[PDB]
Amino acid sequence: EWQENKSWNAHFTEHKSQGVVVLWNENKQQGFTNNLKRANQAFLPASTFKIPNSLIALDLGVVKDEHQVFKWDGQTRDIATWNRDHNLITAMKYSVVPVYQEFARQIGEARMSKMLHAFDYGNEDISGNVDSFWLDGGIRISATEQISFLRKLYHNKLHVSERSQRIVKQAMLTEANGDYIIRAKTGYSTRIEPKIGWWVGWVELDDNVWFFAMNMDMPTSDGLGLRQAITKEVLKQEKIIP
Ligand SMILES: CS(=O)(=O)Nc1ccc(-c2cccc(C(=O)O)c2)cc1
Repeated sequence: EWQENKSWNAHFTEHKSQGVVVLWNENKQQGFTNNLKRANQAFLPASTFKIPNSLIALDLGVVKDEHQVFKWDGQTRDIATWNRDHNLITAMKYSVVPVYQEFARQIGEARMSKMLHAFDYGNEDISGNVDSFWLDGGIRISATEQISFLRKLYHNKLHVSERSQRIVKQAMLTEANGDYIIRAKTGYSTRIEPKIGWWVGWVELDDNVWFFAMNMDMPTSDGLGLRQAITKEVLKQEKIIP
């Protein structure tokens, strides 16, 4: 069921980094990773939490649809793309934390906790501040656990409406061409050691789906582009994308 392929480590070491890629072949129900241990180590989800957060916000009516505009609060932040109005699509695209912090406040601790348990999401522990627990609270999730959650979302099996799941998968759209579609979400965890980057999602092919979840050491923001680059090198090596 699970196979370890340490040859992928070359893709990390060549960039003087360390991390894990986890792949799941949906048709064959087989998983692949370069590091079985790290594949099952639990990290802060950081902005990958915008997937479950979006689902919950939509299903509870906190977010009406993917067109609703969340006005900039007028507080100048250091990420320029955050200092503007957003909808669900652009808020996902630019990882607009303050928009999702307000979602969490409106969801509230009780419903957030109840929903993460229904999702079987990570350690399901929202201890910490309701508007930041996915950044510096007690919640943790592994790369293999990200896959399990994403597979439920792909199949509309999470305990929210089909509509909520379709909208979030639309908002997860990252890349599409004649060969594949990638739906995914990046993450960047800095408040609790070790600092890491995430990229989780899936690759849709004509006749199969490959789920993926990777995290990697991220001592500075200079390496953030390696999250996608390393994942794609693994995908290319396994002949999943040209
Ligand atoms: C480059 S910089 O401007 O020096 N600092 C900086 C840049 C980007 C981010 C960020 C925030 C949320 C999510 C993500 C993500 O990639 O998923 C990235 C944080 C700090």
